[PDB]
Amino acid sequence: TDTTPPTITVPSDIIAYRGEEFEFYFEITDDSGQVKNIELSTFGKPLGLNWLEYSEDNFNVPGNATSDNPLRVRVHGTVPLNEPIPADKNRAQFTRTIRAWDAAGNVSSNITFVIKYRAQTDKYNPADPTITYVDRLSSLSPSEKNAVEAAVRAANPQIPAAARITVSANGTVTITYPDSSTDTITANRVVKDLASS
Amino acid sequence: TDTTPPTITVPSDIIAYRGEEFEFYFEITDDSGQVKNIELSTFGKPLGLNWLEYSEDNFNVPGNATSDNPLRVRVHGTVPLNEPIPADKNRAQFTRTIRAWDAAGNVSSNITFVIKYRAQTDKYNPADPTITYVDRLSSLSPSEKNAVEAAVRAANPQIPAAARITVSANGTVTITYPDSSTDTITANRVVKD
Ligand SMILES: CC(=O)N[C@@H]1[C@@H](O[C@@H]2O[C@H](CO)[C@H](O)[C@H](O[C@]3(C(=O)O)C[C@H](O)[C@@H](NC(C)=O)[C@H]([C@H](O)[C@H](O)CO)O3)[C@H]2O)[C@@H](O)[C@@H](CO)O[C@@H]1O
Ligand SMILES: [Ca+2]
Ligand SMILES: [Ca+2]
Ligand SMILES: [Ca+2]
Ligand SMILES: [Ca+2]
Ligand SMILES: [Ca+2]
Ligand SMILES: [Ca+2]
Ligand SMILES: [Ca+2]
Repeated sequence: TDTTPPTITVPSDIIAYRGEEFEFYFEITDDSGQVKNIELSTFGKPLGLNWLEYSEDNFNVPGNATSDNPLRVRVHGTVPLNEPIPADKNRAQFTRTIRAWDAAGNVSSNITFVIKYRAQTDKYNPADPTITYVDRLSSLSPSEKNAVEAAVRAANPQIPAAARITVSANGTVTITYPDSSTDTITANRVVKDLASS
Repeated sequence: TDTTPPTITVPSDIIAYRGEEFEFYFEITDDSGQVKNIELSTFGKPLGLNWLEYSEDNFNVPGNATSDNPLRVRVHGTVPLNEPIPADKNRAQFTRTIRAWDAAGNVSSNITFVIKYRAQTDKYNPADPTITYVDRLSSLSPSEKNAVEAAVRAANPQIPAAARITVSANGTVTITYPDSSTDTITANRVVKD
């Protein structure tokens, strides 16, 4: 008889950014070559993460889980935009457990995986814009602020379109990402006096 | 022998907006059918409007100023972006005079014309944007503010590109024109839950 449960390989460094779709894979094998299903939990208790999803495609099919061709389970979702990040941002993670059944009733013992989530500015590092030349450094005109915003946007296509770029009276740039985290560009790297140049 | 000066028609409503080029026409007629030249002044004194210019095309040509085809003098210019606007609008204007003469040298009296000038928001009146649906009416997200600005811009190609559109936490829209005058679009014309 089959008395050996499936073996699960977990990803070692799962990093998610708030408001951005992410994915990772579990790889599962069984000596029988067949895995019936899995369970994601909090050490046997409810998962408690409704934004976490996975496909049951190819579950409980003969030969779906061999050493040569493991069952690859795609887990995906989006950490909510406003998921709380405490003062110590290392605390921004969820430790959860996974186990799997074979077709003979053997279930593996829960093993852990960790979903770390971070603010969007942790992912994005804005390049300085081409300098906008202005008439008064202490008081930008509406067209100068438009130009600055355009310049910052142009120098940073990798930044999400849903991020909002604002410009202060002295040309200080604020980039506010969809999750409301921010990056700043100081005025001296954004604007210069036109006449002096 | 011609002893009668030309007659001049001026526009009744010359309204210029700060920083934006305006144009208008004088129409001049003489009984001879010919007008030689004109003069713009401040009741005979220097005009004092260096940003105003007019064309001298077809001056002093026979037949350039008949009853049926008057001399049409194109005037244009741009009132300074930072021209101070008096609290009383009846003083937000330049009162000036034009005279003209024919080939015999008959000169008209000084005829008054008035260039009124106004802030850019007196011209612009923002159209309604497509409504943007938001999560919290009292606290818009960055993405929702982007959506709002984009909608206001898309609905208003006639507003200067140089105008800056800002969005507050509650979806109130401020449009700041190049001359720093403003319009406001109330939140309830902008966002919905
Ligand atoms: C509630 C309880 O006592 N559960 C224990 C459980 O303890 C968990 O053990 C994990 C390591 O195996 C972590 O130490 C868990 O702490 C964390 C995590 O999930 O990594 C710390 C994070 O900072 C925190 N995240 C936030 C945003 O605060 C999370 C969070 O509180 C929960 O994961 C959300 O539900 O927790 C720690 O809670 C473990 O020891 C098992 C062993 O059987 O026993 C109980 O279930
Ligand atoms: Ca087995
Ligand atoms: Ca950053
Ligand atoms: Ca005459
Ligand atoms: Ca003619
Ligand atoms: Ca207006
Ligand atoms: Ca008006
Ligand atoms: Ca903008």
